[PDB]
Amino acid sequence: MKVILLEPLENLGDVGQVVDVKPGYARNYLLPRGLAVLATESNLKALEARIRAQAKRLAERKAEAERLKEILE
RNA sequence: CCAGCCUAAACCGUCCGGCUUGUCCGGGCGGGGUCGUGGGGCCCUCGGACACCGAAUCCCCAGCCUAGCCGAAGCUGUUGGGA
Ligand SMILES: [Mg+2]
Ligand SMILES: [Mg+2]
Ligand SMILES: [Mg+2]
Ligand SMILES: [Mg+2]
Ligand SMILES: [Mg+2]
Ligand SMILES: [Mg+2]
Ligand SMILES: [Mg+2]
Ligand SMILES: [Mg+2]
Ligand SMILES: [Mg+2]
Ligand SMILES: [Mg+2]
Repeated sequence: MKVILLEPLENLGDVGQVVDVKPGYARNYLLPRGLAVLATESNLKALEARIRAQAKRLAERKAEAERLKEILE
């Protein structure tokens, strides 16, 4: 099973990552310990918006301090 | 004997709660949609309301069921316990 994991995990990967486990690992450890969540299409999508909306949250807090470079220099 | 229909999904509005507040995610209601000459969603351009079609639902009636009622035309002998 593939999960997205909410915490950097040794052999696995870092947070936010989507990785393939053996279900046993997922259903009996990852999932239970809340260290990861099911790669549901219902959640790969809930990652589209976590992804884009902290990317444009700085794909604009840079487009903003760019004027402080237009006239404060 | 005769007859065909409703939906799920995209898509839109909504209300609720979950939260890492996100143009999201999930659940509920509504709309939308229902097909194989493929169909629907969405986006463009066009004539449709007064078009007509129409129930398997509902309303009234007829008819029927559960009691009934009307209904024609004969009398005398005669054997016989009795016609
Ligand atoms: Mg196995
Ligand atoms: Mg969705
Ligand atoms: Mg979506
Ligand atoms: Mg419906
Ligand atoms: Mg949807
Ligand atoms: Mg919606
Ligand atoms: Mg309102
Ligand atoms: Mg409908
Ligand atoms: Mg009108
Ligand atoms: Mg009719």
